Amino acid sequence: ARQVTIIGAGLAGTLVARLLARNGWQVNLFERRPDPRIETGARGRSINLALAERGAHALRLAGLEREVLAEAVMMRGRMVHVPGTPPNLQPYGRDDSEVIWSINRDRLNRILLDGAEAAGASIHFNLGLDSVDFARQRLTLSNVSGERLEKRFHLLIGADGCNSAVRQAMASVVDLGEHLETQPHGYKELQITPEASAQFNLEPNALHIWPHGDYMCIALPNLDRSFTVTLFLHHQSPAAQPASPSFAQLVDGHAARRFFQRQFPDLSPMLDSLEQDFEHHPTGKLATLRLTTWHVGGQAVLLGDAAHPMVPFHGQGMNCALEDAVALAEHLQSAADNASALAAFTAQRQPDALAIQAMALENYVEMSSSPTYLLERELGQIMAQRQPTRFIPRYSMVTFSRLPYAQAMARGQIQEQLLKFAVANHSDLTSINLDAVEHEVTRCLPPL
Ligand SMILES: Cc1cc2nc3c(=O)[nH]c(=O)nc-3n(C[C@H](O)[C@H](O)[C@H](O)COP(=O)(O)OP(=O)(O)OC[C@H]3O[C@@H](n4cnc5c(N)ncnc54)[C@H](O)[C@@H]3O)c2cc1C
Ligand SMILES: Cc1cc2oc(=O)n(CCC(=O)O)c2cc1Cl
Ligand SMILES: [Cl-]
Repeated sequence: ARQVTIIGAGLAGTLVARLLARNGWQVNLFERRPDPRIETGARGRSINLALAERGAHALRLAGLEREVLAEAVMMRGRMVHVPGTPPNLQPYGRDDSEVIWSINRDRLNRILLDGAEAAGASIHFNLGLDSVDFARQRLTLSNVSGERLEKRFHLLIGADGCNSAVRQAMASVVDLGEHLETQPHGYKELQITPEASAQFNLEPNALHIWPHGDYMCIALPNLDRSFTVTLFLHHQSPAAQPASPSFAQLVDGHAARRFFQRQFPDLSPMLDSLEQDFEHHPTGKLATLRLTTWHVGGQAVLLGDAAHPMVPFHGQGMNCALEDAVALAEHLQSAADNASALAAFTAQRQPDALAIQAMALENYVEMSSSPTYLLERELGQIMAQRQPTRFIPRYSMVTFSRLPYAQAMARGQIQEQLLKFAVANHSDLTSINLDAVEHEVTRCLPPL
């Protein structure tokens, strides 16, 4: 049996552990944190994520989708909250088969850990990777106290997240060609209780947005009707706009309350613990990191956030990481050798990771925001009705299909240009030649 060591019992690492172990690989998975399945007297994490077709299909192949979906809340569409305007649901898809799912992060991780162990993987917690000696095929791990443990390895999978220690170790033997693009927004997680969401009639089966241009809030529902709210706001005010809101200006919880009361007046009343959440929850960092190299020969490979940190504005990081896990297990299982598998995995996935990194950055303006937009949207709707196998909105290709991300981006660009051009020099739809637009659709977009 082929042997593998995986660092990081997160989402990608645990899924690839199950896929490899059920294929008979001898799998050892090392995780820095304690086992979340061991109940303690500490409060659980209320962090949630959007699960879409890419992630769901990966779980489906693993035999875990039904268990995960049992505690997921359907989000049928986007509920936009702008003061004055009553909220009205904007469906994401054609019917309830085209929805996204809000799931608790910790619950997803527990289901994945049980799945990896059921398939035969051995999981070792409270062990953080510190260093790798590639030439001697050994690695060093340690607990929080620095007590060290050395292990021999044969194949190393870095599934250890955006600040990957495997990635840092690879940088000692290969030039990874790393390009970091910092994101100016930080984020803060806040809570809406079940009592508060019910009192204010907040729709449970939707993804909620409070757009505000350079900043915004989103809220994803939980099974118990609580919601996890995330504020996206610049860490610092840029030199050009010193008066612009930023985390730097919010010196404490009371300042955060005044800011919410002024900028998000319909949201502030639902945030009962705003002051405490603001002071006790750390402000998170966002970034895009692009690597030219994801592997060291046949010895080590990165996947998920370890390989391609992205901004979260499309809710695709976990979805992409699970898709990566399926691809890596498929390549490893059937390749001539590990070196061939890692090179083929990297060549296949890199263009797709670049595409979702670009589309995630673009989705910020789509969420945080015109008569031109409405006309383009209406025209796009007619084209989708006339040609459902050719004109598929980019959001649907990314979220409800398994089309390679690079193809979703390429077709999305064709559609965006087609609409932009067709609406240019037009006041309304009545002056637009729909057949000429449809001719462009049949000419430029092959049926899927
Ligand atoms: C604000 C925000 C919202 C998001 N919302 C969504 C969403 O709605 N939908 C979506 O698809 N994605 C979302 N994402 C992205 C998603 O959280 C990540 O893309 C995803 O968790 C990556 O999975 P992963 O397994 O690669 O890494 P992780 O899930 O981060 O797992 C890495 C694991 O490695 C462990 N580890 C780290 N360092 C070491 C070490 N040295 N040794 C051993 N173990 C180590 C960690 O403890 C962890 O268990 C969001 C991200 C952010 C920041
Ligand atoms: C954390 C997060 C998760 C998400 O899941 C998604 O599908 N989106 C896009 C929603 C839309 O454009 O309406 C999304 C955005 C964020 Cl910031
Ligand atoms: Cl994301």
